Amino acid sequence: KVFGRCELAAAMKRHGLDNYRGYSLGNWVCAAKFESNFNTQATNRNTDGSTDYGILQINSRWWCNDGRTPGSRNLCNIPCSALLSSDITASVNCAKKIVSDGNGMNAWVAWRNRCKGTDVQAWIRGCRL
Ligand SMILES: [Au+3]
Ligand SMILES: [Au+]
Ligand SMILES: [Cl-]
Ligand SMILES: [Cl-]
Repeated sequence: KVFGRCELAAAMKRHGLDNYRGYSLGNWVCAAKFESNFNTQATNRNTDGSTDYGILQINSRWWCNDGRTPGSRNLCNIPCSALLSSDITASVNCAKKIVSDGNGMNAWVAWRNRCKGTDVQAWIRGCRL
């Protein structure tokens, strides 16, 4: 599924991502935009053989099991495939663990490089909420 901006914002809010660990909803929408362009089915292989999955490009090295990332963990306790669902519940639950791990949203390199410090409220500008 390819979400629209406000549609994604609303879903993230429903699953309690709004101001989770102090990160406003716009930060999460901005990260989703540059991580996956709002496409739940997005996958990308990393140089190290891990793969990133879904709307927030969660990495098989640490957070999900895809069965082809030797030495990797599965800290969200889920198959990576679940992170590609039209329903974002699994990706949000896992994102909550990731942003809590110590470095906040810097865990998402595209958030650091393209969202941190910017006017992220623009991402939720106009959304009925
Ligand atoms: Au923080
Ligand atoms: Au949802
Ligand atoms: Cl939920
Ligand atoms: Cl959803």
